[PDB]
Amino acid sequence: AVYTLPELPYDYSALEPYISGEIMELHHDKHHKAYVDGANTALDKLAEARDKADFGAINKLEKDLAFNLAGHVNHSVFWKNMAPKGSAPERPTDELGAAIDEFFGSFDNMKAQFTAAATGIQGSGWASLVWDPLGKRINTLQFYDHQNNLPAGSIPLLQLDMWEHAFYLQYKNVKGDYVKSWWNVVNWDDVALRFSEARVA
Amino acid sequence: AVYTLPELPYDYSALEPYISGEIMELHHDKHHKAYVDGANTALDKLAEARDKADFGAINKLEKDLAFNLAGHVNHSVFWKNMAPKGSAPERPTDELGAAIDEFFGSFDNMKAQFTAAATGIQGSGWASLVWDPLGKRINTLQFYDHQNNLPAGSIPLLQLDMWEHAFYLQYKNVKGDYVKSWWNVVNWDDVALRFSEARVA
Amino acid sequence: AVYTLPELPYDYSALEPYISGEIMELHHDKHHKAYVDGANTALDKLAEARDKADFGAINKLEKDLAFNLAGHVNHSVFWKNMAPKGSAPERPTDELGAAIDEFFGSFDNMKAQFTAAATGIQGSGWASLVWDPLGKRINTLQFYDHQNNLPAGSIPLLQLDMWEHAFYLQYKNVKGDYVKSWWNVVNWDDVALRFSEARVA
Amino acid sequence: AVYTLPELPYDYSALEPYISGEIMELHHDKHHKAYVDGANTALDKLAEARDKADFGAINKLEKDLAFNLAGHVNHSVFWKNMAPKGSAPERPTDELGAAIDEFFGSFDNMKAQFTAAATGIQGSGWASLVWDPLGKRINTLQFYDHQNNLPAGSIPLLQLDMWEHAFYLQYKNVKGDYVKSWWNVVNWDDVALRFSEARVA
Ligand SMILES: [Fe+3]
Ligand SMILES: [Fe+3]
Ligand SMILES: [Fe+3]
Ligand SMILES: [Fe+3]
Repeated sequence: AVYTLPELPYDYSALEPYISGEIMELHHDKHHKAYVDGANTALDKLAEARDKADFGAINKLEKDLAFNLAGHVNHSVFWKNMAPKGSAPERPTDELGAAIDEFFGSFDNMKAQFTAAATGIQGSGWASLVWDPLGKRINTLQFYDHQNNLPAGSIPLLQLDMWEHAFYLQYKNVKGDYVKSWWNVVNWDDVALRFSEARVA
Repeated sequence: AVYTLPELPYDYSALEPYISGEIMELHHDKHHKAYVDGANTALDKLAEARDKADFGAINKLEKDLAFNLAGHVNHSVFWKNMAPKGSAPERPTDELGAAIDEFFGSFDNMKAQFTAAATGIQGSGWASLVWDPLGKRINTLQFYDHQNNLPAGSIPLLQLDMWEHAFYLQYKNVKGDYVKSWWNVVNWDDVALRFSEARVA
Repeated sequence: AVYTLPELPYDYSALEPYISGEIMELHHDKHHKAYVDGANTALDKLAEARDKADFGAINKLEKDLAFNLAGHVNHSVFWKNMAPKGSAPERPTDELGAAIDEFFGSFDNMKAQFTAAATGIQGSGWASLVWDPLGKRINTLQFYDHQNNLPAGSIPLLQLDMWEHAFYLQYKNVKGDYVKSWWNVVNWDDVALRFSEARVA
Repeated sequence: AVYTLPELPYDYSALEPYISGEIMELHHDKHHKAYVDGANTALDKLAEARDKADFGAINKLEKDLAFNLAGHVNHSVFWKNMAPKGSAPERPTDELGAAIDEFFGSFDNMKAQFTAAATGIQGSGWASLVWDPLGKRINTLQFYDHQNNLPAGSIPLLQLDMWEHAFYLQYKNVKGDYVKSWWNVVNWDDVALRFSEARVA
């Protein structure tokens, strides 16, 4: 297949007590899998459309592709953006640390803005720290669903899933507690790597 | 400031009779300029939100940034994606040509899918040929407005503005004639350059 | 103020085993309450904008109003659309029954279309049976979030909340089981009343 | 057919010099017609879906229905909301006038809010004065495209088409001039009638 479901870089319960293993299992094995299957299906139907010269469902297929592929991209980044507490730095350092200071003033300012963007979403969405190639800077974006409210070319550095399935079983309606806990498992090494590769294509 | 209005790489009337100089002037001098100002303003507002430590308008600011920055990105690519009729090959060649045949079967198949995506938009939008870094392939996407219906990380290679201001004064409601005429001014050399740089990340 | 949180017309656990009392409490006391407060706040903000004669945040305020008021409307109908198992007929009768057969062919056909609309949503949303005043017919609509994908003037007759918070704690990712169980608690008497009042405008 | 294209209640050039007859002709004969045809088609495909028990394209069909029907509803109201200058009151009076004063403070405040909502739209959209049945009041809403950003049950009283095709040929990018001119042709008698019938189902 074109798209494949990546394995978690750690055990399902490795992020506890911050993120329950029950959520990690359903989230990865069920939800992420659906997006991979959906993205592959969209490509197959588009191929069939070209073959038969029948583009009647083009609007449906283009949304299916965007929604599912965006879901696949977002979650693939999401898994790697996390690591068990103690297995990675508690704060960004070196180049990444300096860059965050440059575009946000301080790490605390970045956290406050990222958190506000995460908890204020009206509907399903993502809080995202991205590299803007046309501006050469790091900005925060608030995705709607998976594929809305973002410029083309945006390179994801750090992302937080704010869809209810990502926190409801453990935190219920208190999304704030979820975000506070989540900061404890952010793998700053992964973010730093993405940054190094992002600012150069 | 952070974002600037790029100048056109050709005269305003260089794309005639395909696209009128009148549209080119309004589109570039009025419309594109507004997105640059809007994107800069969004960043300024976000900075002020950080200083005052008040993110009450975070939802508005993130949408202002996404909408305006996406408008800026989309039009910047759009201008370079075109060139006077005989200034570039009417058909893709070399690496780009082979890539199109690989992912679409043929150039004609690609044109058919791109055209269908462009003319079927329900509202304002864009037809886009992008490089998918995850699947390592070229896909067509149908953007809604400027910032919706696309996966993060999508690298724009070729884009067509389907907002009414882009064709109404010349083609009125007949979107089909606009798209047909547009193919004549596509700068495949620019698209090839974007493909080369995107493929190496 | 202008909007108030309506009380449930039954006990929190009256819809068990179909919908857990735990979900009913969180859904009504926490989620619905937030939309009431948000809708009232949006109106207050708009009034202040009028006094100060500054509409700089008009885009944010109009979305806050639409999102929150739609959330309030949708849930208000939702609560009344349900009732304890044997408190109402398991199948529509009289005028409503005839109307369903007229616009859908049969009750089963209506259920099939409504269910497909409910389970196929890409993101948060609602499956809705509405009265179309213009066409004078009953149609099914698929709302995105609370306020998108619907014509103005649509009168809600029967609605099903497909946001993850509505079923996740009990049914997890299996949307299908949630919808199947929900049909057992539909209050057709409430739906019939809404139809009668909507048809006479 | 279920939906039909209503005729204009006046000549195509009756609204000049405020709105050109050239725009009125394309807008009504071409654009509005497309929405009626689209709405009818959506219903036919939904009927076919139920017959064959094939709801694979349900997401596409529900959006096609919402987009086209909303477009039909919005324009049907739009045509009647206008009348040649001098043929109707320059201001709202009696019940409507008092209601506007009640929910906006004054006619001037309502105009300022409505205008701000009209010119600030990010993408295609509508500025709308609606009757809120769950609140018993008149509010202003900002529709995105035709079917987004509005609560179910909203009854349109006065609407302004802010899609570029509605003003571009005459006003180009200056949407402000279009809105200023438009106020001269508002048929307050039509709005008053809709209000009388709206506040009572
Ligand atoms: Fe998720
Ligand atoms: Fe444009
Ligand atoms: Fe809900
Ligand atoms: Fe229109």
